[PDB]
Amino acid sequence: YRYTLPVKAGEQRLLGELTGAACATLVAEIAERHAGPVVLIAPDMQNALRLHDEISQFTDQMVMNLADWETLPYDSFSPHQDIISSRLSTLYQLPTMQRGVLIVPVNTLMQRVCPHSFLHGHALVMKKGQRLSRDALRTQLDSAGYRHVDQVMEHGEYATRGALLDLFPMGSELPYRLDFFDDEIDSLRVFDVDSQRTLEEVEAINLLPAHEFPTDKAAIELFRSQWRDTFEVKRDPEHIYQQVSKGTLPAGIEYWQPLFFSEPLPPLFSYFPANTLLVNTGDLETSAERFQADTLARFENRGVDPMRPLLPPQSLWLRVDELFSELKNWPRVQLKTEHLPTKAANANLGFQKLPDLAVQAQQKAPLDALRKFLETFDGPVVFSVESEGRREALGELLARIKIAPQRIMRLDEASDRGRYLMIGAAEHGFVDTVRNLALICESDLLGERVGQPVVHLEHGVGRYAGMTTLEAGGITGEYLMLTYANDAKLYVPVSSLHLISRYAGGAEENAPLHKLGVAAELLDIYAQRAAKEGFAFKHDREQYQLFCDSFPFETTPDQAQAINAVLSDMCQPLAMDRLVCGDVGFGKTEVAMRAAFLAVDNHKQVAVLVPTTLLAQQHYDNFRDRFANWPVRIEMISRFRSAKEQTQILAEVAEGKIDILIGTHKLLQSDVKFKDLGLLIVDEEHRFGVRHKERIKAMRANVDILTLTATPIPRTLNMAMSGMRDLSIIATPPARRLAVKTFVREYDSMVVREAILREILRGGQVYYLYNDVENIQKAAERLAELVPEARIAIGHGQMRERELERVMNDFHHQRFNVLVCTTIIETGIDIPTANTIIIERADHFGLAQLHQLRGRVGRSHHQAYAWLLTPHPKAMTTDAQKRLEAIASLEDLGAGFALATHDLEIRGAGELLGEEQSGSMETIGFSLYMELLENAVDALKAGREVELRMPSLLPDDFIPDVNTRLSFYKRIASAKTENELEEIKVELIDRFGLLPDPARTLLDIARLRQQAQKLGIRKLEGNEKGGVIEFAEKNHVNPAWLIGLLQKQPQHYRLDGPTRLKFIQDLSERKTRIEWVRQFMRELEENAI
Repeated sequence: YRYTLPVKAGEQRLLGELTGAACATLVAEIAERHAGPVVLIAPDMQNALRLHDEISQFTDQMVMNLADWETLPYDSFSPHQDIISSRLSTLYQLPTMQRGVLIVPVNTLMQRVCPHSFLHGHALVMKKGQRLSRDALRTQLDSAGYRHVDQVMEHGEYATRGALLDLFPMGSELPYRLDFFDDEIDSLRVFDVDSQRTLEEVEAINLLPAHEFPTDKAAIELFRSQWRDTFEVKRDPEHIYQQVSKGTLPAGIEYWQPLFFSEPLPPLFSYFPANTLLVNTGDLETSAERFQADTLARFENRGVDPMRPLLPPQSLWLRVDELFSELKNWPRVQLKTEHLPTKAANANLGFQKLPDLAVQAQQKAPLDALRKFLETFDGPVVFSVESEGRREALGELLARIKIAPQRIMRLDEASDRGRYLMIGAAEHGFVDTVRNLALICESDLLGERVGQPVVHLEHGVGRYAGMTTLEAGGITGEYLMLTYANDAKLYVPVSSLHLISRYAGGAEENAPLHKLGVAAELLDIYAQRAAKEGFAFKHDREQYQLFCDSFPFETTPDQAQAINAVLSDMCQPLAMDRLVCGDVGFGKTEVAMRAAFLAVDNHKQVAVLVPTTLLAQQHYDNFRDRFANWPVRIEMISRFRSAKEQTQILAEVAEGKIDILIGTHKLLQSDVKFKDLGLLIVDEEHRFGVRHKERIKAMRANVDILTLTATPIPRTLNMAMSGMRDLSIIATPPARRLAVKTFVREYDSMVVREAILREILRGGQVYYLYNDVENIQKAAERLAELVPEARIAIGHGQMRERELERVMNDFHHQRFNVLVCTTIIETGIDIPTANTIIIERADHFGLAQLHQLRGRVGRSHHQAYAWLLTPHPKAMTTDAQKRLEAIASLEDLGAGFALATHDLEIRGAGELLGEEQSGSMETIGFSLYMELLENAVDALKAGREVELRMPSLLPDDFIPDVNTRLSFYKRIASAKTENELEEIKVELIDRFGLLPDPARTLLDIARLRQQAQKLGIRKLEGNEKGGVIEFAEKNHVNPAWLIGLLQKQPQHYRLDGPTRLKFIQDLSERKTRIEWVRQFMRELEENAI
């Protein structure tokens, strides 16, 4: 094609011009026409994973990585032998492979592996008619290195029961049972780890050794001999000599691998088949050198502690000279993104970078660049979307420019004038000018980043109050007198004028003055919701089965049980009030998604409420992905959405066309009116408070409230445990969640650097919580210097939305590892790749907050740490010590509920009938609460703007019971005549006596609104400083008289807009404001036309 392939001893083939996301397609092309393996030598482990997700998009060849030890050179952690099973297995198939791509970083390629005589000397194939005794096979496995257990579940274990020998080989991912008979294998049956029953029978099966070093007694004797040969022995039962002599293995024993063989570990280049074709990326002379330097530095730093000494780095890792001498034994194709000028063994491939394509809502036409680019491109263009739901997010996005991309499976299918789309992890696009093809990825539509007050510094802020003469012991001196708070006079000598500075806050008339030197509403809501019957959802079996099939996991028995309880409760006439309190990351969201699917199948406009914008966006993405194959409309509302589209969303929701609306506190602002609400889902309830939780409940009395959380606030936890609300605990798998490690250390730069470098070398991402927007810029800048290897961004909710959104989006796409963040990431942002969180100052954080932050790491098969940096402990407050010792005391999966029940009964449950969820508060007992609720329910069953910034209500001391209060509210608000308002007033006086000031203000506000409704003033406002009259489209104000008022008092009447009239009045008193407004409106209506 465009270039030949290198087939010789060590010849090179340098290809240039390959832009981003071009090396992947080039590797895919090479692997499809080379009759042999391709070993892709990535320059960095991170990059390797990237290619593993890109090449697999463009080809069908077996693209697989080489599982490296997840630890660090000379670390103190085992490789978690499961990974070892993924490593030996490859090493067994690697000498004999004919087609496929094997991806190795420089870190793993520079490592040395076992001699392969341990591979095909400890590894077996067992057929049906094997004349091998029971004990012979048992000792065979024991010498191989298997562990004798009785409940074999994982890799490298076997169990025996008489004639039933069941072993889990490291060749396959499933165990097998032999069912011996007469010292012969009768059956070779695979049995499940969960059901313990046979699925089928395999004629021949392969098994691999437990570890990468021999473990039998002869191996231990050889290890001891090599140890006494190389190092020196110390009599101490933790020294890794007398610790391996006993029989157990130290933590990081894998770096003492050469001691078990008595033969040098080959460079792994012997493992490649005869004809491989190494494909490079970036450069190796730099990455290999950096890895060698880091390994040598860590060997010198850790070549101490004579107990557990370290081997030379040349006995475990190839020298860079050895690596680059051994790379000359294979042909190589070097993919680099630069213009290679001209020569043989050198080619250029037109892969220009994509033109300026971006989307922005600022202009009238957002897709201007796209619409103009797709018109003037003669060749094909293929969009690349990472997810299936994302495809829709890009399919209706291109519908505005009248283009429907036909989907293709391989890039070769692109016709000449074709707009196509494909799914894969491609990040950036290109313009292959050679065939005039174009690839446009999802990130190529975003672009780049887008009486005078006086201050005296000694004391504070006072009010200048003139000059005075004062005697001071026979000396009369002149002073300037300042009146601080509480009329405390301070006399500054006129000579000392320089400490008297002018106020700088721009609030000369709003400056401070330093000192020198709910039960009813909640009861009624509970009674109303417990009085009537909620919607009885209708459940479809097979149609919901498809939605279940859409889930790419298996619900763990506890998550499935919570799901069943939720659906069973929704399918009842009673209103569902439930809690889903399970530990973080255990699939809590999916239960809510299933409940939402059940509700929306009956057209009930599920409403999701999350206490942060990032949760809103993440749940929007997740819900859109899951519901990417149903006729359900999902929309997000928050401050991120513009003011022009938020109104559109509200109109759509009120119309009844958006069936899922995910929103922050905006959902409770009284302007979010649902057409037909039947399901609410409050996620992370412990960051809302009682008011926000029942605000929506009051409007839709019988809505079914689903409540998800990990650490409930004590009030709602006691409420659930006492039976007021149903409870569902999810403390179980997801399978490969791993026991987030907790370390409570005093702050240290070396600790932070070590943790960040450990995470970076793993390829993950680090959370670095600072939680102070003022100094977060300085903190991130300082961390950038502390760890130059890391890429650092800043993320918090106090910067502009278009910036925070893009920064968080970039963090998803691995554009940087460390993200110095505030507590905005405490609410449940998933980001599976992030598995190390560093809290700079954790002393001042609640147990719930600390556990939630610790729950952000992990979320996957990886081992995740959680460092909680603290100041010097004596400086910490006692409660900080208690909370830190409690949080570090509980490091287990499912511990989020024990911690919640500790935070309750340490802080105590709050007022059950009121606010203040956390605290003793001397709350009323549950027996009393149920009695009052039943009493209110029974009493209710046999039943059934001119705002002036002043209280206008019926106080509790006026009308104790709630139902009477609500009835009179309805009667006053619905009264359409002053006569009926007077009747209500007389009824109030008859039944309760004197009218409090709030009651009289409410009644006269009702009267004023009644007058204004007839007149035409839609919104008459007032504050202490004045007010605004907002007339209607067709008001009844006499124009000539209005102009007369304007020209007689310009200062008190100013038209600012078509219908907004600002009046400025020093309305200090509520009564005076009421009467001034009364007379203003009266003189208005007398002239009404």
